[PDB]
Amino acid sequence: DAEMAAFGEAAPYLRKSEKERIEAQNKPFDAKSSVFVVHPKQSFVKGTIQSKEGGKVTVKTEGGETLTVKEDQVFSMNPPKYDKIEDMAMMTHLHEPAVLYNLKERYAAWMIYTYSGLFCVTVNPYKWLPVYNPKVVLAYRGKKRQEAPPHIFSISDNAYQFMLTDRENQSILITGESGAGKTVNTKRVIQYFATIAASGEGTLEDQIISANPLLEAFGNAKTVRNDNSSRFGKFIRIHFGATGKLASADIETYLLEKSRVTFQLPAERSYHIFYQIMSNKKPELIDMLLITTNPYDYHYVSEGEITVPSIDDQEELMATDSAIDILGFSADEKTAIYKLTGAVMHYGNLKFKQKQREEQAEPDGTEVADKAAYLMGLNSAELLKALCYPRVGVGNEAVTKGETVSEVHNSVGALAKAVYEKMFLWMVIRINQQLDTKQPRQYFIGVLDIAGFEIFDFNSFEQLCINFTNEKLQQFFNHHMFVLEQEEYKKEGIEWEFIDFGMDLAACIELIEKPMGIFSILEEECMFPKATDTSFKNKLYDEHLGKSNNFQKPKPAAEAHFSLVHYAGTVDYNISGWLEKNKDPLNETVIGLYQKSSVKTLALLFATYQTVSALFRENLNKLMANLRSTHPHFVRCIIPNETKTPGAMEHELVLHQLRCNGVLEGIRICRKGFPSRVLYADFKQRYRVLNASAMDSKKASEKLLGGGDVDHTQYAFGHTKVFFKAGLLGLLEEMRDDKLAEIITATQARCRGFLMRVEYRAMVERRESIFCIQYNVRSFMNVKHWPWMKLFFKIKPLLK
Repeated sequence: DAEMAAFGEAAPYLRKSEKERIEAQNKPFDAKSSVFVVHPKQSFVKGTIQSKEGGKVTVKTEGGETLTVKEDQVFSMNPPKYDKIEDMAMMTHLHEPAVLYNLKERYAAWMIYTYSGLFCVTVNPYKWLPVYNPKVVLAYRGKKRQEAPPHIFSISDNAYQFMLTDRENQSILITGESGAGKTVNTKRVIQYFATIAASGEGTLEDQIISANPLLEAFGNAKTVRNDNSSRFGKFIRIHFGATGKLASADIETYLLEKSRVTFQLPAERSYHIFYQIMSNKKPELIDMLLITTNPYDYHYVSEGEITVPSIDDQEELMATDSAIDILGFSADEKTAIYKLTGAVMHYGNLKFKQKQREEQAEPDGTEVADKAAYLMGLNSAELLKALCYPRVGVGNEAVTKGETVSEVHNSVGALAKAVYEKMFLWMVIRINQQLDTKQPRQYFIGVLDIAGFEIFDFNSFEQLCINFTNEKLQQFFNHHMFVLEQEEYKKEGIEWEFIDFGMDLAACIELIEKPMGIFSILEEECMFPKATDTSFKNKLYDEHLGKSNNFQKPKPAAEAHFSLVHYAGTVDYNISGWLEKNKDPLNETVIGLYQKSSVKTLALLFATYQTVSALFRENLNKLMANLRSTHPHFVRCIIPNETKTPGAMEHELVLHQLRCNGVLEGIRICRKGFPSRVLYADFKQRYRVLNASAMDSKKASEKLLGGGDVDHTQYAFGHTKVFFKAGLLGLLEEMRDDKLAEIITATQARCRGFLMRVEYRAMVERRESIFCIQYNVRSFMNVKHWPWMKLFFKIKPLLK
């Protein structure tokens, strides 16, 4: 309260009033009966234990329901002292339910930032908050996370701190599902850096920023979950200087959703750019590109939806536009970009027909080709030929091959995608180029934004790539934690031995990335001119099946070819298209043309003209390496309800995320050592009362534990604090709880007593003053009707 001022307005969303707290922590609690429990419809709901079936349990509910569930379908409930704990990992009850429940409660109270160990959980508000408030920014400036409530700037500032304090580089790993809202955070983190440490005495700080809105036009789109979903991953290196002021940046893109460019689900839409451009805010563009304003003229981009109410395509177009400029692009390039982005639309309009009596493809017109050709700095003909009569090079020569209608339509689409991609890559590079300064760099802070392990009934190639990324990231953490943990027990002097927590995952990783592992078998077969998905499949089995544990054959319940056992769970993978997808087949004749375009930029993009998965790995390595020479800082973004409602949460939906997040695994690892750790004074005060009759701030706590019918095992002391297992501290409190009933109940009484004791002193005083009043009135009632008295009355005045 006193403290909070800086935020003031934000306060309510960060922390609660000092009594709201007090009124919550200091309330009645019955441990032995209060509990969390399993629940067929709702995941876990709370209840009170009624009876005990010897290994069955009957419980009442909170809503009113009675269920008899197993002994382990029943989970304890934290004392009220842990209501809306900033750090769930401080709880003495490391369960599945208690975690769900803590998040949930502080959300219904509009607190989106709650920590779970090292993590910084974040829940989508689905509404506006004064949190990103320009006052807060300062507030969180120069503060350890113990000096302030759970928030992202905490993480983000500490990084900075730590950056200069330890002289080590840092990282922030943001991760969550499609609708969790990471970009938002990422961006928000970024601003943070720029603000709190700017040297733009236009400027980096803007380019840095301006970056986003370009990438977003090209790599973002309306997903059925988000309205501005990130369809790619990213890694920025903010290179801080020596002083501590901004010096450079560095972007890198991973796994772009090439498919949007050509397709789109029914409730979704393609990249924004397209819709931006056809919006008509810059009419020249429309004529320049040779298109219309009606998207239904471009199949590639109107398969799903065209307009989104929450987005103003017109405004963005400029945003985008302007960003390009700031970004230092040449008009020409800025022209290539546009012109190139329209060609692609046109391609999807390119039509063909079967040559008569032949199964060959022949152009169905030179209307569109003409445009595509011109826009790319190509020749209509040359183009349509190459497309139709792909001139290959089998043997030591160049053999002209004929294609089918179906083959063309598909190749076209392949270039459309190919071109878009590349371009996107280029833009990034060009950005990076501007973001390159000469000034010295001493450290950087990496901000990684990528997707998290998502499980679908249908898991294809793309899923593997992402999952693999995450399973790595996870191990990355598990280790950092192992390293970290072990320092405490070393600092304190506890005697705890334990194996790296990462190790548990090495099994899965090796199976994927190692030489005779999935990828390899995948990338080898890609070399066999006559291999099949089926072929590949068998190779996969013959070599891993029965011999590898994490390797399994799918359990029918679409289809599946192989399941893997990732940390988050079992993923059923479908291998169909892989071979292809992995080959990135492109009509080289055409590429030829590009290579000699009049449109330099286009020419450039394709000068570098090996498998797909071959890089992904290389890039993913270059990354995980950059991640190592870093002090990892973790941020887990969460999505409350599919339905988009603030203050709400579906259970199992959040539960999911938690497992795949790492949150539930961090709790696990926590609960294996000595979770809760009490600082000695903090230990005295709160528990003295337990055997108060049994000094030093340390030796005391020691001495104290002398009493109690408690496991003298479950704890462990050390130089600054005691270590305790689970549900212990919970046990403590309980005893404590009883001890206050004693203390209070007795203190109440006297009061009560005393209270009335003063009433008697008043009653008594009053004794006569009443009478006086009593009798006095009565007189009058009698008198007022008496002649003599009325007389006296009229007369009483004439007197003196």
